[PDB]
Amino acid sequence: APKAKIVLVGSGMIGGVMATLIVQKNLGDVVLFDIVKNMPHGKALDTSHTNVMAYSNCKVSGSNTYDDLAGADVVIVTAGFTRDDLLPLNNKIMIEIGGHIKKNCPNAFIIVVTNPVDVMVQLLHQHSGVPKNKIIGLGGVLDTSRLKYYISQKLNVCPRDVNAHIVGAHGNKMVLLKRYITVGGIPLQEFINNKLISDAELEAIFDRTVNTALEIVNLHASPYVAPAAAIIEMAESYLKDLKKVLICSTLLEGQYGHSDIFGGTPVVLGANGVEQVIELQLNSEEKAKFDEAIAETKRMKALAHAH
Amino acid sequence: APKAKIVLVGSGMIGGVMATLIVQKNLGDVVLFDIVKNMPHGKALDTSHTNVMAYSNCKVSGSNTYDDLAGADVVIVTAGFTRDDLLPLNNKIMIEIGGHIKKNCPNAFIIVVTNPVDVMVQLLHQHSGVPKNKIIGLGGVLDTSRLKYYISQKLNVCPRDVNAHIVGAHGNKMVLLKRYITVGGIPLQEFINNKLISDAELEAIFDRTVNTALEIVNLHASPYVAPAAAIIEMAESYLKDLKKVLICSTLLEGQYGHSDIFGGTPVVLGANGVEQVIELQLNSEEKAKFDEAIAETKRMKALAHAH
Amino acid sequence: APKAKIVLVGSGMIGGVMATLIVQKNLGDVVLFDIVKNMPHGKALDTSHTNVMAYSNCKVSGSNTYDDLAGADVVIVTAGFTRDDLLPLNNKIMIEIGGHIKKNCPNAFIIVVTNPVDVMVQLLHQHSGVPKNKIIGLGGVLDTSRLKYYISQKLNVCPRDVNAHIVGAHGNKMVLLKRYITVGGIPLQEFINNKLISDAELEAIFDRTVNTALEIVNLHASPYVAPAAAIIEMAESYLKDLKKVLICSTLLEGQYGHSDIFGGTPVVLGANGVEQVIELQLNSEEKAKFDEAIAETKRMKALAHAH
Amino acid sequence: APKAKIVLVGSGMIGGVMATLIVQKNLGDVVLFDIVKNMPHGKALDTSHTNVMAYSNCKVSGSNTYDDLAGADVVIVTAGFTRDDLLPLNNKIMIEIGGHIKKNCPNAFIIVVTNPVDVMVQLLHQHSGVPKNKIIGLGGVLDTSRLKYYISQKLNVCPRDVNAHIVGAHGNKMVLLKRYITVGGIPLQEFINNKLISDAELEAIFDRTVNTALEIVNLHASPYVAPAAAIIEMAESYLKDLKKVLICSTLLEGQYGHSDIFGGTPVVLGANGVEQVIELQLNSEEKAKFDEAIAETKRMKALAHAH
Ligand SMILES: COC(O)C1CC(Cl)CCC1NC(O)C(O)O
Ligand SMILES: COC(O)C1CC(Cl)CCC1NC(O)C(O)O
Ligand SMILES: COC(O)C1CC(Cl)CCC1NC(O)C(O)O
Ligand SMILES: COC(O)C1CC(Cl)CCC1NC(O)C(O)O
Repeated sequence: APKAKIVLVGSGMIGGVMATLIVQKNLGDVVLFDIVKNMPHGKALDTSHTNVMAYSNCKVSGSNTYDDLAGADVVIVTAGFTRDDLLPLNNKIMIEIGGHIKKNCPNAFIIVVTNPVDVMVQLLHQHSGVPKNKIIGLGGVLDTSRLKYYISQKLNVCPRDVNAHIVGAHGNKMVLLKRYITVGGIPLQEFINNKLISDAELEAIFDRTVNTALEIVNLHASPYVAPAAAIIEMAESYLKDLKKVLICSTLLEGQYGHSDIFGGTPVVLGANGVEQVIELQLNSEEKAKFDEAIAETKRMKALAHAH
Repeated sequence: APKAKIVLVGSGMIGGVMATLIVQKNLGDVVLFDIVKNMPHGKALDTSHTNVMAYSNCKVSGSNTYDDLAGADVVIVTAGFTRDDLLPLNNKIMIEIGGHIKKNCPNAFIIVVTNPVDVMVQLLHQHSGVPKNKIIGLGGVLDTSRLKYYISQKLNVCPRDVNAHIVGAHGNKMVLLKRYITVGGIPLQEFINNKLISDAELEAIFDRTVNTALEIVNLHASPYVAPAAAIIEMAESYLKDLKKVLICSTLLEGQYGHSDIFGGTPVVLGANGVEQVIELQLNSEEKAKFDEAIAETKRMKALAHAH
Repeated sequence: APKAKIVLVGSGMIGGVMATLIVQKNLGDVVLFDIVKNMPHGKALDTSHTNVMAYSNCKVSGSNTYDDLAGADVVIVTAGFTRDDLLPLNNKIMIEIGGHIKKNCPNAFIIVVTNPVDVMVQLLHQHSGVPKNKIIGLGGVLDTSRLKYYISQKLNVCPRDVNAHIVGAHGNKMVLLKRYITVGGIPLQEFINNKLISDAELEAIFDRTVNTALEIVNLHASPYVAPAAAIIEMAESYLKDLKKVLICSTLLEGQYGHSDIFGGTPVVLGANGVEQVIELQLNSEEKAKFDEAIAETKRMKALAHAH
Repeated sequence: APKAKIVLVGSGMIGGVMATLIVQKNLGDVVLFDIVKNMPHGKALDTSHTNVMAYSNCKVSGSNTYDDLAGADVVIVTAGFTRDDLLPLNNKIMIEIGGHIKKNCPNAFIIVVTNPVDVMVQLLHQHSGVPKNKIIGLGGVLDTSRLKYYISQKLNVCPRDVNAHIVGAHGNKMVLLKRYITVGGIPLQEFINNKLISDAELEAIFDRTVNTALEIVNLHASPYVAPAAAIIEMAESYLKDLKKVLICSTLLEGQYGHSDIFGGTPVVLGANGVEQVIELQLNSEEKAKFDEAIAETKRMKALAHAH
């Protein structure tokens, strides 16, 4: 059938929530791929029964065979070891997966999750051969969900009604752009002026946003639900030609003064993949922060090449 | 049952789409009220069958009896004649409906649609006795849907990703605030700077927005689908405690320099009705336009009182 | 874009609700076609604004040009005059539309609504040249929505949890199969045995079901909301490859003893159109009723050919 | 706010999917309760960010404090050790939780998951003091999702279009009622007669259904996604007054010849909790199987009382 085929390369915790959400949303058939024997088949079987509760009709299958990438419309990569020593190990995984994408599904739209995402997405771009508009990395949708959510709780408004931009890279050098925050489309500064939220409060929210993964890990949990939902928002925009503006890691070709590297910026996602790369008109102080993010991606990319 | 009861006072074209959408969304039981015999019962019966297709369970009943307002959680008023000569006639309808609200459902949340809305909502406020946080008028959600949509089509982005503010009043004096337009939370001016949309294009879109009802009437149609969807977005925010920021007509108590009048401004809608009135920090030129909108509402309110 | 294109041939009341529902469900781009000037453009414009409220991205355009059928994935025909004298007039409309389908969109999936549907669907099948699996008529989903709904109200259960079969033809000779009614998958007879609903009650519900269109017309309304929702359930099953079992008019090739005629029977609708025709194992008494339905379709088909 | 408060007593794998699904569906505020320190707060924080992606507004909080049951509208119990030796241990947990329900939320609707469910639900009923219509156990929705799904895959129909009844108890003595299976509301026997599925195939599907939890465990996974979706279907029916017919464990008062015990049977779930208990008109052979299921529940209930 013309139902979409979505292959999850990596069947860990994020993969499991993704399969669940795909079925809830009836988005397409799902392959849970992993090199681990049996497990993806088990998760696939459990998930498949939810078609009944959800009134959906998506096949959910497990796989240890890379050739099941054939016919994929979307491929979502979470596979990888989870420190700089892991970089060359995860490069080798991106190499392996990229060769299989080129062979089996060169026209697939690819979303990379493996950290550090801004590095790993470019490695997979290089090894898979796919066009620049057909591969992105997770970052900004996830990072801004935290910022938007925390502000919405202070202001007692619907979370989605807060909008915000975090750019450059996923990770500790993410650039939180105070000037680009709105509430119901209104500049956040109006709310600061009105003493509904203070500058000091926002500073604390910014730090919390940057450190959220660490906060969750120290609570004896770890982030997989919100990462999964962010990825599925991205995949859905592609599959349904929604043309949502979503911040993702993408190949820069001069934007922000940078080329020959991936970084986080708003893009438009629809049926042609990355339909538009939107370059924020950053001031010099914001650009300097963007530059630090890119420098760190470059540092790690260099370590990834050889053991 | 604790299912919400939603009474549509007026069972014309907007009422018919509202009942349809309530069932699609399983939002509550529906009464289609009208003074017209038989017709509301017919529309109610037709609509009721869609529970099957929608997997919903909402009762849909017709009514010619005002006492069926008893137990209403939400009351949506579209009743009215459709020029200044109609003002005193529609005031008498608001009086009649207000007396029935006070008697039967004083705790209901009230949405007024009857034009001119900014006048009629205040008349109903006065005659119904309901608290200021429990009655609003349709305006800005509908008017901004046009502006957002037209810009989204030029920019090839998801319509909801354009945000915009139109304030003061529904109608020909609506205030379109160019400074408060964003695309993916980014100021529209960045897109103008980048020559993705021009100032001249936006001027044409502004005029189209103001004249949209007329454009549709001259096409041998008339607006009822988008008005209905806007109203249901508002009602839904209340019923589900979404706390969405939505522009509606509400009692001003000093905002923008105005008191003892209703006008269009962003508000937050949740379980307590109007939870917050948001006052945009308008500059003097924008305030002058706001003042013209209010002056027109006042002119018409004065004509409404006596035949 | 690979977004589906859905052309509504006929932009009357059913067409207007269909366009609304397509946007709510983000199912595809919509053309409201009619021979009436201006009106489809007006309805299209009104409807298009609801993309904002619905978080959808479907184009909604009006058209007086048949060549806009090009590229259609789904075509829904409601055009027609609304008595036997109309039969040859509506045949000529089916001829005209069929020629345009063959030319512009021979691979489209076609849903016919024009009454009498079981006749008009076959005429369009003949004139369009499309495969037997790619054209169906509205009937059973709509007629059974009434029966299911009325029983659900008596039994105080979710409407969708009542299932029921009405076959043969849409219209006054529809065959209501008492033996094929279930409630939560349980035979209705168990509920009769338990005195939760009586045989006399069901007889009254059967008559009400057959006469529902007339009941609504006499209430100074007419059925368009539930017909629209039924059609969109069918179209959605096709577009999303849901493989729902839905009763529709389809070409019979021996089922029930009948060939070379369309009639109402459960079918499975997915990406290949009619994937399966399900033949109920009717007893002789039920078959006799089926035969009467077919005889009436044949009588009218013969009158349709010439003025 | 009148937003529902849903307390998940137990924040393990099923609890985590439940919180995710509640947010996706905007069903209410969520407390993830556990005796484990920190972890529920971590899962709560991760999940809370999905309000943004989902356009929802549900609070998600963690808790180690039983008094946070106050104000709960729905309480879902998954807490428990996971063999007969565990029975007295899990009884003590039900005792503890029941005392806290009686004190803090005596009017809450309670769903029990802890295995063996048909025993543990009755123990919690006894210790909590809640009315018989306000507490149910998970079983039949989950078990029948497997049966429905497996048949739908053989017949190439939408999974939800297969209906089926499994009664008596959750667990290895579940009663699979071949006579009560339908496909699009049609008796499955018609499909057997037509050689679309054989008796031997159905026997294999029956065994697979009974052993599904074991099949998933042996695949180096374990069932939590489909159990969570089943529970949320039940909770949703209550919260939204859907009046769905759903098979759950409930207090029997003579049905099937049994009293003073809980067992699996179709019930109707709406705003008043268990609105109707539906007693299938089982034949003597089916009743004998039902009796074996009840006997096993009784055996285990007796072991639960003392260490
Ligand atoms: C740690 O290894 C993985 O998790 C993994 C997962 C996938 Cl989905 C593919 C390949 C993977 N690994 C390798 O190819 C490898 O070189 O170890
Ligand atoms: C033109 O009259 C109406 O449409 C109408 C509608 C409702 Cl729903 C109530 C009262 C109404 N009218 C009056 O009370 C009236 O004074 O005419
Ligand atoms: C009564 O005429 C119609 O409503 C109509 C509608 C469409 Cl959509 C096509 C053709 C139509 N008519 C004709 O072709 C005609 O022969 O009159
Ligand atoms: C194994 O213990 C649990 O998992 C547990 C969970 C909850 Cl949510 C409450 C009480 C619990 N336990 C006890 O009260 C206990 O007696 O151990």
